Amino acid sequence: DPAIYFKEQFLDGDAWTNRWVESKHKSDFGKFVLSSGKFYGDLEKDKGLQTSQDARFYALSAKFEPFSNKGQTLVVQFTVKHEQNIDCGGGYVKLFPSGLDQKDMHGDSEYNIMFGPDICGPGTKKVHVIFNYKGKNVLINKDIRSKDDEFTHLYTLIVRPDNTYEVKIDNSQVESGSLEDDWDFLPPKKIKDPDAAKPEDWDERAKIDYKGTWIHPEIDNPEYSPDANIYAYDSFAVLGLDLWQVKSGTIFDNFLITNDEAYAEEFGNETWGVTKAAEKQMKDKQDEEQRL
Ligand SMILES: [Ca+2]
Repeated sequence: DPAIYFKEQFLDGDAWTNRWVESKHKSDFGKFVLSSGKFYGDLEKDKGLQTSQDARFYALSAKFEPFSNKGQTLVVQFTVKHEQNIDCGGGYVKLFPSGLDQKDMHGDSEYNIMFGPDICGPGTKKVHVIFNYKGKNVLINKDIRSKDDEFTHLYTLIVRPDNTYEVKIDNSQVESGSLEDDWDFLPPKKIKDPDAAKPEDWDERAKIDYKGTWIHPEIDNPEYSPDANIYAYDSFAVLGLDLWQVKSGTIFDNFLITNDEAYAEEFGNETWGVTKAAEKQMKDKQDEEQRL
């Protein structure tokens, strides 16, 4: 059976304000509002948290039973919908450890993992996969492209006990690999020898012998060691929405934190998969109704 650590779909009207907590680190944070937007799959179902104010920082968070991903898979899933035609704005989530003051959440609050799309002009159009490791928030070496249109898109991060990850957009893989490879967590395995130097007596000839070419010998880095527990965090307790938007209107929906890939895939088919086709159809009616 799959452990559902967190599931949020905003289905019981206003009762979401009991689960979600507004930060007070700043006086002028933006308002989140329950909304399904101007076009949708289903009026009631596709209701989520919409950013309501232009040029504002955002800070809302939801807590759940503290758990650890030690020895098991972690899956973070949600849908983002940039209904506004977004110029610049984050669409990512943050997973925090235990002992976060929800009422004090800001950009510098120490998180475990940040995952999701970030857009700022044509220049920045990427999915962030950031792990907190030994005091450093390390960004993925892989350039993953985020979605920029007005429709709902599903973002999924899978993290496994064997230090492997996967990123899915719309239930299809876009990036894959191992944590050690696609981030710079560890020091390089093979440094150059700090005890060696040329040979001004080195002979670069093969005249008609003593040969080779001077390649500075590499040794094992004494301060390198494998870390099998990179994937592992001692506690996740809070999912935070900590963002900056210029043009507001982004709807977040269908959050899932789980330990099961199959369930996350199935839940995605059951949520984004149900939305996308009725959503596209409604926009097409509004757009042809705008022209003709
Ligand atoms: Ca919903």
